[PDB]
Amino acid sequence: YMYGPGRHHLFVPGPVNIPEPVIRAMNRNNEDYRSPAIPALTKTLLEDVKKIFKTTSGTPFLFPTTGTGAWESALTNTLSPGDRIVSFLIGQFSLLWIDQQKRLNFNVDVVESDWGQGANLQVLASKLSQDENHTIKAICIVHNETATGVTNDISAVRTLLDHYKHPALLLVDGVSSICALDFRMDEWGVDVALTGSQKALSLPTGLGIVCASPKALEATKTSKSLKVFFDWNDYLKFYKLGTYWPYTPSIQLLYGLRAALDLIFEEGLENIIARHARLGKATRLAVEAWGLKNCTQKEEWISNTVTAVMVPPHIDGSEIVRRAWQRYNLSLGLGLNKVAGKVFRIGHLGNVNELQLLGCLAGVEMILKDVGYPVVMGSGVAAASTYLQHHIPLIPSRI
Amino acid sequence: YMYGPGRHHLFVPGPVNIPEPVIRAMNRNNEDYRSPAIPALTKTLLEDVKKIFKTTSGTPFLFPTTGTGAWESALTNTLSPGDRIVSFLIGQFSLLWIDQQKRLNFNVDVVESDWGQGANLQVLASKLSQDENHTIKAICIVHNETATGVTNDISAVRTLLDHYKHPALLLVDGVSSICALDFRMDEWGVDVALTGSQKALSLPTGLGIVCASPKALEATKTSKSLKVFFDWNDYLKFYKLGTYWPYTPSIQLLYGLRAALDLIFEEGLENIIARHARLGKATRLAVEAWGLKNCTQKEEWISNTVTAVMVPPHIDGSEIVRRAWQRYNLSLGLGLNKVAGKVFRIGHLGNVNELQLLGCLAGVEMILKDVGYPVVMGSGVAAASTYLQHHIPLIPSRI
Amino acid sequence: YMYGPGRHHLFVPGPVNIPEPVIRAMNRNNEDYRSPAIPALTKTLLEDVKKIFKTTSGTPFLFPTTGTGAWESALTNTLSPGDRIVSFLIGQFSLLWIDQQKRLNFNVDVVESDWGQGANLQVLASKLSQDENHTIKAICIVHNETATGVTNDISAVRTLLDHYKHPALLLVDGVSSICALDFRMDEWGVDVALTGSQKALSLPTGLGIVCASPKALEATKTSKSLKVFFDWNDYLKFYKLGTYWPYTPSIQLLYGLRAALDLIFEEGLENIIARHARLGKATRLAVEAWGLKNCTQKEEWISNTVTAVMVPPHIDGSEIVRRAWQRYNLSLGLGLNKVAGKVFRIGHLGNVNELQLLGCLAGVEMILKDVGYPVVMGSGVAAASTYLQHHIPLIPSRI
Amino acid sequence: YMYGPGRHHLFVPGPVNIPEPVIRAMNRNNEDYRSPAIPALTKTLLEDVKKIFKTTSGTPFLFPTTGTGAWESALTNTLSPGDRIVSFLIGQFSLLWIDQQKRLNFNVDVVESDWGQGANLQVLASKLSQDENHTIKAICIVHNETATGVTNDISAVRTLLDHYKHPALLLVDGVSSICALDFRMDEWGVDVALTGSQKALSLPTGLGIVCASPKALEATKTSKSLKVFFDWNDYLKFYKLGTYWPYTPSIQLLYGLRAALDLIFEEGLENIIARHARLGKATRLAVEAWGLKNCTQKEEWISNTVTAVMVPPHIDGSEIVRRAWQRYNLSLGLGLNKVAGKVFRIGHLGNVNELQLLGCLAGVEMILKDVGYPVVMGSGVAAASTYLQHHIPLIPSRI
Ligand SMILES: Cc1ncc(COP(=O)(O)O)c(C=O)c1O
Ligand SMILES: Cc1ncc(COP(=O)(O)O)c(C=O)c1O
Ligand SMILES: Cc1ncc(COP(=O)(O)O)c(C=O)c1O
Ligand SMILES: Cc1ncc(COP(=O)(O)O)c(C=O)c1O
Repeated sequence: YMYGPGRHHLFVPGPVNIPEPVIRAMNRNNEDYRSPAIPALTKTLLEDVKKIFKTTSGTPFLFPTTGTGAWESALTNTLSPGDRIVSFLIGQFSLLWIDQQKRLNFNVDVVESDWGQGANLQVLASKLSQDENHTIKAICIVHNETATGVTNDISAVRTLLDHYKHPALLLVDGVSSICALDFRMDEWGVDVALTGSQKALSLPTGLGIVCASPKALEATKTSKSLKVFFDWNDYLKFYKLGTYWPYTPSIQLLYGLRAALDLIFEEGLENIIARHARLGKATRLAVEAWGLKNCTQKEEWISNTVTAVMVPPHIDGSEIVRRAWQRYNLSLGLGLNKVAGKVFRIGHLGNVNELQLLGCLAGVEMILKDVGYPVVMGSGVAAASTYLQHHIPLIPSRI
Repeated sequence: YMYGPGRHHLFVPGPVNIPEPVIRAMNRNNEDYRSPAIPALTKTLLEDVKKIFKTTSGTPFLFPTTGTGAWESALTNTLSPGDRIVSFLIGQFSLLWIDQQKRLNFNVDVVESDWGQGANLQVLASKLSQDENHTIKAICIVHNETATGVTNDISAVRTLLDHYKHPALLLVDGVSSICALDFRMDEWGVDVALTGSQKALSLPTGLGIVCASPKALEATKTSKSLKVFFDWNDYLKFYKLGTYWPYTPSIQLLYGLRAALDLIFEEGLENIIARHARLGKATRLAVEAWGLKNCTQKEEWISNTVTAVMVPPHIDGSEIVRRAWQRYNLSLGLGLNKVAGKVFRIGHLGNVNELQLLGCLAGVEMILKDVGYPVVMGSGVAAASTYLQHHIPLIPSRI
Repeated sequence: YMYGPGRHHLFVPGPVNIPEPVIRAMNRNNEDYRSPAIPALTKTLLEDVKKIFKTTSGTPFLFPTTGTGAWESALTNTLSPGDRIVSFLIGQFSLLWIDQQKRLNFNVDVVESDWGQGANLQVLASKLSQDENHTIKAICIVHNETATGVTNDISAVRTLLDHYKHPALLLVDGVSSICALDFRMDEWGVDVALTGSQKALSLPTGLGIVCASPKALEATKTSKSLKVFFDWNDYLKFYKLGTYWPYTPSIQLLYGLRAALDLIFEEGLENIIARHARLGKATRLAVEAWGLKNCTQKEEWISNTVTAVMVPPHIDGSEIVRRAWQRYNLSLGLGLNKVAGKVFRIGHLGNVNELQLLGCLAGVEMILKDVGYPVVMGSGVAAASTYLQHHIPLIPSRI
Repeated sequence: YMYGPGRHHLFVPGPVNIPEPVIRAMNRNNEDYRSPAIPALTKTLLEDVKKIFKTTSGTPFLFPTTGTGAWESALTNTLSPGDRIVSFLIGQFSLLWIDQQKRLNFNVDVVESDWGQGANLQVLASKLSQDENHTIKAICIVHNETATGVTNDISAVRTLLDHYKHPALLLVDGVSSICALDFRMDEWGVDVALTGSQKALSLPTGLGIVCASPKALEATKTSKSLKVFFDWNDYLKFYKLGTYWPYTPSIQLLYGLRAALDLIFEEGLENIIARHARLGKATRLAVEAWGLKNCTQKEEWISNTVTAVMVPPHIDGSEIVRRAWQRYNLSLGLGLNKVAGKVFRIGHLGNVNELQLLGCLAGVEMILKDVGYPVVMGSGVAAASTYLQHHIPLIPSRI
């Protein structure tokens, strides 16, 4: 281990902090997954998970995998090799999903934007209006691009598909959005939505949570992609049998998810969404007070789960990250690929409160001084805390 | 929860009991997987994992998946669709691997044996001697068939491949054997060996541990199967970069594996193998004293990780399992598919000692009476404990 | 630290096995004991603790101490130096309490019996009959002598006090009885009852739980023993203030006690008492099958929380304890003081089930063979199992 | 129980934050305290505890008690009723110790100062000069008064005792100093030093750690105070027997203390003292920037483990504590007794780092605005950060 004094400040956008009640719930020996207790628990998880996607008709699947594995399940259950997909390259994780799509032998129409911009829906509109024969089988879009702090407008994608009477499936990566930003599966007509357990759900890595619409389930009948581990049909077979698991799940993660959902419902999903909004706004006010720039190029794309901070050209963003780890016991997110060295990222998602964030922001001011950037000490902390003092609600449990 | 008094007796062959030191090691918040601590830890895990496979030249991969996902990785990295495989159907898990092989569009030559028998190597010999053009690309064989308690002789498979000068790859499922039975990857010339974390390693579910020979790595160059999540090449890319992880791992499971390996090395792999042998022998002596039958039909196939007990035709093995759970707080393994109702299974693998086993065996005697089978109370416990009293070693830490 | 394979079998009569939900509850950071949460939790603990003493009139105190500290609190709050007490020396822990009584300058009338016998009540009657001037201020009696497996009849003590119309206080050590044997504080007119957390409550050491009748509280007014840390009046002061704690408690033990009481009420106290009666009878049956002798000399004094086993002259009881630790990963109780080397102890209390005990008993058979006693293997297990197969109830949570 | 989002900010001066490796170490079932493992562990604890007291001659005792119980042990082992003691009343905890001294029938010479001042050493000198017949048997002095943030100079007390050639014993409460401020038991000639586990050691409540000089041990021979639970002689008896425990310890706290001492030695005691000096100075700088006043009246008495902050007349200090709990998920210390409503306390001790403190300080700024104090947001954070950016050392484990 590389011990440092006090509690480590985890401000990467995934993995995130795990609440103590959830750590306690996972503190347990293994159990027999074919015992009656594990199906009974699973049944309550499947029902409650629908609530965080805001679906009544969707079917969830709890894969023992990561977000990348959930991606793969969404594609191989609904599509066949050679099928045409439209996807939006706006940063590193949208890029990696497109890399996966190409490697699974789909025909990807790539719509590129500069990093810090959102998906180009004008190009989408143009592609849909020209696609009279309905060759585009799916739209694959990242809701929140974790590399750049850009949130896309999923409802506008649905507006366009309906406008053109176009039957393409809508597959949405909500890995860094679900349970932090608003997500409305049924209202937006999302056919496959996915998230990972180590993001806003505030768990260890290891669940890739997939939720499919009736339309996506219908599509599996014609899907000629190959799948076994990620095949929805095996799960559906075991759902009907009442045992739920075609192979072994993580007992610990199932009890942990139970506790995580209980905390989410106790705080209240809409209160969680408002909490992320306050923390994102607070962070963006601090970045402006420092004189630095948000990577996000227009206010319509702001992300309340991550802020990608751009640094002047003589400052190395990856040196900020290194100094945070070595001196301040603080984990910040690296700039990736195209924005390597030009940004660092402040994650603000999952189970984190305002004083935690303010401690991070104060550390960043010291790091900036350490690398020779002339910040006025306290100016960002003061901008965040002046805003937060107006809006922090009282904790209802304490009256 | 379905609470019962005292400690639950977990005697299914996976998941198994987790030692307390490993539970403690996993009792932790998330950490940044791109921090320097996680690569440094990973490097020591990859080195030590080679020791439990007994390989010096093999390359390990720590997938966040289950044993079924490790299966899929072994096939899709080394083979192409349409390739001819020989595999051995001797029970439920060998059957499920063949189901997977067929579903990934390989041409499977299935060699069937009755449940309770081992792989038919005479048929193998015949297929190899006829295969002058080397159309068989791989042999896929389960080392220990968890459904029936049958262990196959992997060295004999290698003897035959070399005898016929035959270049087929050797893929071995050691899910219920590695770190309990002897496994000699390099001496046996295994090209892909795999295990799961929830078996003898004594962890939660969630790691599918794959170890590949240089020959298997060479084969990825010609593999035209599709893979992304399970693609070895992405791991190898990140191994060379020194960060190791192409996507997020489970932080908790990495520290837990560190603690599990430390305990394995402290007890000593050969002492662990001898401990499983004592417990299996003890169990088989008890079954004979009860007047029941081992499913395993010949002594050459006995399994020191699981004993499948056959019950007379008027006794329902699944009623034994149910009664264990409802009255004795004891988890026993169900008969599966073909042996449903005709067997129940006593798992004896992972971190379990002799008094734990004897408590299970005494419970089974009471259950047998409960269902009207005329056991002589104490006869199986006495047969096991008479044998064990000769062979239990002193605990070295206590002198 | 001195690792052995598998789970350690803890069969000493204190500390006992901690249920896993209680381990989870205690898995937490410190909290501010002056914050509103700790008084609110404490109030519920005080109410529910009364139910395990079976009192409605009594006042409980949760001292951060051990059983010996609860002893000391019991004495110094109700008595003055020079006060005459009657106490019963029947074993090591009744002896230690008398040693403490003498060192606190009380005038102790010691009624002695051989180890393996109960309190001599005909001597008590004679003392009460002769004490016309009520110089006897208290009877101090151990309910269950953990060193010998002897349980005294507290109801019979009250009968004698009432028969002679004698006002003495009745102080009762129930450290190894309460929440395992029946205990009726009000029905028996017990004035001070005490237990410790690491016994049948199944917690860590660290709470000395004292419960006082209104008569005992009146006695504090005239008690001139010196006390501060153990003074009930400081607790009562803070009870009235609403904050409950005159100095810092263990946060972890308070939450642990909440969880332990919840498990007790879920199983049901009467069911817990029944479960201890099964375990005790099964152990005594095994001892009889082995041809060994119970230390306890009459049936009326049998203890359902501990069995002290007498060994023949060529056997050293300490060697049995040593062998259990070194070979079998089993903890058994030593013979103490007068019975050192002549006995060993099997503890059967707190959260333990029948298959755990049977594993212990099977292990003891092997140890007896090791040290040269001609036991018939299986004979004690068979006697215990025959009995238990008729009496173990179904687990109500599992239907 | 009263859940709030994110991690709770624990800034009371006891209980303090527990490091995660210590939480993990304590996450364990009970064990037999008479088994060979617990004496072997205890011996290492006794040796290493001496290093935190900076003694080679002293004998430590690990009582299962709180700080108040360590007080009581200190007094009753070295003094007799009627013995004259000199003690210094400067705050709530020095007052409680005097209250205990009087209730144990000692003749207490009370030297009083205003809250916010240190011990009046010129009065002590005058007392020592006048005590020709050495009737003063001991000086009892709190090293750090946790109620006011005042640290006394123990070296100056020893200087006066030696100047007047006076033999009195020197008993020192270091409950909120040891392992945070410097403490030199032998160099200062301290005869009894005591601390509690839930302070800078960063454990749960439940150990009262007492360390006695050879002179204090000689004093037990003539001490006629009554004691059993707290009697050092019973410990010394069991030290010589090799088993160390006269009654049952907390297993979890022993392993927890092992892990806590390991963390202390890894960071380095001198580095821990430096870290507390940084935290204290940063807090006092923030207080000065806010325009508030330190309760401590002279620089020589400043405390690096707690800062008591005085608020203006229109502000109720208790309202600040309440608001911190209800809105900000922050625990701060109440003003006690004489300074109730006039002060609040910021605890800065044990395992806490600079970004944790800065989060607290930023939160206090918001609370001051809430309750109507015209703070300049960022002003205290900026003062603390400017100072800390020059002094935080690099974490040696991370290079
Ligand atoms: C939006 C998004 N999708 C997918 C991924 C990949 O998820 P994982 O690392 O769990 O495979 C990430 C990275 O965490 C992400 O941020
Ligand atoms: C030999 C064998 N291989 C593979 C599997 C499948 O493993 P998992 O359930 O982790 O997917 C099992 C079942 O546990 C097994 O026993
Ligand atoms: C009946 C009885 N009373 C008192 C004690 C002393 O308890 P402790 O070891 O908690 O101080 C014991 C020992 O556990 C005991 O068995
Ligand atoms: C200096 C000092 N001494 C003694 C005590 C009493 O300690 P406890 O609450 O552990 O009994 C305290 C309070 O924590 C204290 O601060």
